Amino acid sequence: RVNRCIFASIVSFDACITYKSPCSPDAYHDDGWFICNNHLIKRFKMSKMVLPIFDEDDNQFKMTIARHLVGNKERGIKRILIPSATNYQDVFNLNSMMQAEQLIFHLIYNNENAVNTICDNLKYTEGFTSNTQRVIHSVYATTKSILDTTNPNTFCELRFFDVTNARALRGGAGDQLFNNYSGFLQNLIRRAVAPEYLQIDTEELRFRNCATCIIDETGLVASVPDGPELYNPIRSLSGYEEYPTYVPLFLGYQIINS
Amino acid sequence: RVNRCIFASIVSFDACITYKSPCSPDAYHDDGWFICNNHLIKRFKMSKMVLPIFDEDDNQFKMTIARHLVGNKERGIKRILIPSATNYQDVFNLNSMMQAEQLIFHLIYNNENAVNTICDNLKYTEGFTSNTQRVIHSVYATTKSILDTTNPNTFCELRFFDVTNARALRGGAGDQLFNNYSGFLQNLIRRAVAPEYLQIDTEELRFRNCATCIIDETGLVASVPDGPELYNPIRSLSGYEEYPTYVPLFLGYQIINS
Amino acid sequence: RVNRCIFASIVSFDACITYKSPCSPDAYHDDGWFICNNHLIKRFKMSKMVLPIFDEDDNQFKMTIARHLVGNKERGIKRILIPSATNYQDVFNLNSMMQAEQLIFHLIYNNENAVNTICDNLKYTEGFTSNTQRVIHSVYATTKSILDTTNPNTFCELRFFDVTNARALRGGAGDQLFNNYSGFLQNLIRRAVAPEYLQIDTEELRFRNCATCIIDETGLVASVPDGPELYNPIRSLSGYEEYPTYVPLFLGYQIINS
Amino acid sequence: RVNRCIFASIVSFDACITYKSPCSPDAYHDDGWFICNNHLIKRFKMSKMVLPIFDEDDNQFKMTIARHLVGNKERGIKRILIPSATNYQDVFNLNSMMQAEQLIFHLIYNNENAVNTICDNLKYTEGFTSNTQRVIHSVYATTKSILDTTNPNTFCELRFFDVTNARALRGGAGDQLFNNYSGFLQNLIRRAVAPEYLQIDTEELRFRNCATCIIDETGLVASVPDGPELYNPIRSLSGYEEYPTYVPLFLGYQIINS
Amino acid sequence: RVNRCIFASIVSFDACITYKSPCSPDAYHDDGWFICNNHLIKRFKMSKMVLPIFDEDDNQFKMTIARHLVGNKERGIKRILIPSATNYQDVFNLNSMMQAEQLIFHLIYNNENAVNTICDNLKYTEGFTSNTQRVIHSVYATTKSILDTTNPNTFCELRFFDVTNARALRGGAGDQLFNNYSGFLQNLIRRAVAPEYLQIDTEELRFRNCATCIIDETGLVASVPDGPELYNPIRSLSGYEEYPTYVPLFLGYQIINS
Repeated sequence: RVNRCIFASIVSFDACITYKSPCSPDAYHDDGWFICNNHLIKRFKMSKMVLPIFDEDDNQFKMTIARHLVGNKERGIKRILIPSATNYQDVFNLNSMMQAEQLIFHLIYNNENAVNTICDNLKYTEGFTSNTQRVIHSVYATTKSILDTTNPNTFCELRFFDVTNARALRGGAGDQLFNNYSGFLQNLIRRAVAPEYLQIDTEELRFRNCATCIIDETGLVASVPDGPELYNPIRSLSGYEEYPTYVPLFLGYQIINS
Repeated sequence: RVNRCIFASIVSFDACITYKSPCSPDAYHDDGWFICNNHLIKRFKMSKMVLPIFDEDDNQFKMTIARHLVGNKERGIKRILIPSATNYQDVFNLNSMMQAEQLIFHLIYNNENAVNTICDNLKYTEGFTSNTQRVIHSVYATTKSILDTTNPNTFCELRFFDVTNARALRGGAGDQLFNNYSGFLQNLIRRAVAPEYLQIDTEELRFRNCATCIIDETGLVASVPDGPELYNPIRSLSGYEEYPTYVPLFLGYQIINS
Repeated sequence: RVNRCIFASIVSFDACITYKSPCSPDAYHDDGWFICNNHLIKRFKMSKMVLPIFDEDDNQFKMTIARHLVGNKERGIKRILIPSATNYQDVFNLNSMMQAEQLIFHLIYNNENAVNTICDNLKYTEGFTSNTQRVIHSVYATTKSILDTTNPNTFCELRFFDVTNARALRGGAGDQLFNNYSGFLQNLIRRAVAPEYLQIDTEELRFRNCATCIIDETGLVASVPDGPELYNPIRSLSGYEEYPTYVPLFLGYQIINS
Repeated sequence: RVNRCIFASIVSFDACITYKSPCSPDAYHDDGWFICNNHLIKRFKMSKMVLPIFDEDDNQFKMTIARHLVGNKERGIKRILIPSATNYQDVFNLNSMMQAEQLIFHLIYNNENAVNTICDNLKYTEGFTSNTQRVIHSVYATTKSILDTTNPNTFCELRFFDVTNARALRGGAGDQLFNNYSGFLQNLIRRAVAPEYLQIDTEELRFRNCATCIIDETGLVASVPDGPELYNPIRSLSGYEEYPTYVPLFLGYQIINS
Repeated sequence: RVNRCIFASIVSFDACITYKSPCSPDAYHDDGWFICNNHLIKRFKMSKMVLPIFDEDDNQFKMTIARHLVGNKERGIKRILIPSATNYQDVFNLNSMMQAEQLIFHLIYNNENAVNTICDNLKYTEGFTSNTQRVIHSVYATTKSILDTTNPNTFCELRFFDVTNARALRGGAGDQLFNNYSGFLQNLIRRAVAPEYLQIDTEELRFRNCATCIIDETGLVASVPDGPELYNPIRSLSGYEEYPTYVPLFLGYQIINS
């Protein structure tokens, strides 16, 4: 009944130009993703999927996994999925966006300087105190409400992104750089990439033979390790089921108790 | 329709003992106070009042002020209204409370050690994973939702608690120690004590001749400066209106623009 | 059933021009004030209030207190409430009034010379002996009846207006100059300003933190001590009671026995 | 029938967000102004007026003059009307605008670097070749069509902005800095400010006693010379005509032949 | 319903020649001007206008301003608007007028000698006592009725005509010579020229950049200071409002209270 997408609070507060709310109905669902599928697709090269685990509990245990939207022709920065705070200005092309969305992106990426600049140059516009202050108050408040509930400050599950001493707390440089992203970014990454190795109680399940995406200082980038880029039809004998060839986001390791 | 009191999320998660929701209907109102009047009275020696300002705008400008619940007989720590983080263990008598309320109080007062202790000794109880984890998750989540929206990190009004260079940003030790309280504590204090000097645009209004409460390292304490304690009937020629003799919370200075 | 206001006996004894009796119904009540609220407001910057004392007797003990009708913009002589006998000609603008009211004011202020002048120049008018003598007889008689019952000659309670040796009979210059006013003036002042310190039996109650009005040689003037003038809306979140911001008359000290 | 406003070709080429065409019907008229009144008001503090000249020819000779939209309270950069190329980033707040409008403004101000940046970072967006290239082609083509017809390269009237050797070609620093603006800026300025001294054939007409606006390195700014700012009601005995108190744009000198 | 123009009482009391009443209907209105617009135009080079003030009160505050009827070709005495008592014989060409109008002009200009001459040489005519005495009585009585209600003897607003110590009572020679005109002349001048600087309460409004007319010993003359004479079409792209180029009477300074 209430939208839970951080990009759902997008309004063009220019007082004469309109905006849109193209979020899919899945935004209202408390699936864990604080972003609707439509914005998850149009901004990141990412789509949502559910993943079933028919473990010994015989329960309908469902986790969340992601989907590439990048094929093979595009190389380099075009293959990125979630950029880090260092190099997202160029990839996101912030100037194309509306100020509500630049503010949301900077809050996601913790750019206090950018927020300060947008705030102290936005006051120069006319009609600011009439409704611009109230609307920016509303958008900033709801964005912080979405952001703080995902804050990585441990609550009151153990995830790793590299295979280094799997039966331990040791992690690679990917894990330590991933800890540097904000709460919303960390939550989105955690819900997006599923671990190719899962530890339930004391047993192990391997969903993917070998990792699909990679984590670098540039961020979550869909650059397949040690090989040519995986085929992706992108898209939008008949008796056998289709078995769609969509490439998922498989990376890391997980320790699960109880 | 939705409760906005931090003490409204009080549940006795002992699985057999009950709890209460004695919040007054004013909790649902978005008055600014993130606490219902009933808990504001039963925990702090504080009650709510509205205050009108018939300024040049001729608008129905209403601010929030507070009320003592302490008379004259009680002295010392009994006269405190909002203790600081240093000395609230003794005044609040935390052990009398339920664990939901100790957790709420420690979150209000930023006692990470106390939260860690309650979390790692609460897991020892039986039936924890069944519903205790879920209920503590709910209470902690709603408490952090209430707390973060009041966080003193400036948004995207200038309040002082001492008379030192009124036409400047200079403030006394009271202001600098008041900055040390958490977001909820700062918001409650700001909504509670009204400034005896108000600056609207470029003119000044003095509501109270001289300050009633005081701010010390012990906290907000209703110790009247340089004199015997103010009379307070506590309580719960007929033609003339009653003019109730309730003693309010008047302290500080305010700068208001537009 | 009988009016007890000194200004209720106002008649324009010009034999062709009319008069008014705008006294509120509280004039008939034997509240102690020998003046109706309407004249108390239109002549002095004063309004009536009752004040409750929920002392150890648990009785409905009500005293009388007053209210300013002056804001902040008016300064100097405009801020006076009850002028002394020295400087009331200018503030009251006696010439604007009718002769009944000048006579009443001079009787209140013990101006025997002014009464002599008005009496020996009023006889010059025509039709004097017909009814003017009888009507001036009636008004003077009722005015003296009101005045003598308030005469400060001790009857057959100890009030002070300065804080000098509170546990003694010592008083400041304000008390000794206040003794110089006539009986009606002293009674009106005593019923108007309530003591910020009250002594009941052997215990003390402080209603006001610090004094609001002041007593000078000019009289009772609403000049707040050592600070800018108190805000007063003058006039003539909704769930919480209004708590009107009317500024009262608090000054002095009282000793009460039994 | 065809729009002649440079700001009329404003389209939000984000492929899902809309735009507006709020130009007044005067845009279609070939009045000389290459901007509609609505954009002339919303972007510059400028409004349009016609000015009659009942000279010896007895013809209905009409010229174009402008109107301030700034009062007295706003000072400094807020008083500017047409900024120069040096300091228009801050006053116009380019980031608030859509890319069509930033491109139009940079083309008006001859910011080749800004155009290069917007062009080589706009290609990064998706769906660019589909319609974004065509729409940016259309907008850039029509903007250059509007700009080139106003190019200050003399065609195949003599205007000055300072009083220095009026009967000569000598001009102040204002004229030489005004020559530095682009064709559209020069045309807008020339149509906006009317010369307080006009020379028709061999005779002189003085419309304004003394100049209203000023020309500085900052640009056309409505800072009245040597005095407090002129009163301007802004806005949006009855028998006499209103004589509106709108403040016009009067500055300079003109030499007119035939 | 009753004419309030001093020139409306013009009758040719030659008993056989007629007269005219060409006053416009605005004469009946109590606008403050004691002269109809038709005579204000035909005698002085002056026309009426109203001027709006959209101050903070948001009220429809209208003052009175005047209009030149002189262009640029006429120089010297032809440019005068209201001559002083020293040099009005030549400019007004009194001999052209009828005796009613010479008498009115001398009464306006306080020429007791001229009135004495016209009275003691008018009695020489035949038929004087029949109706000439009665008609001259009527005209002189109504002229004095118009004149005395404008007498500069302060009633039971502070106007200056020079900029010398604006925040004070200091005034130039123009003010002291303007005090020398009669009541009707002073009232006409005050209603005619509007102050280029107005002080309302404690704030300042500048309607005109710099003064249009001037005050000299010769009188109110429309000689623009330090420059060539202002263009005036005299008289009696279509989408934009006309903005008439009529030159007003702006001079002086005003202090207004309440």
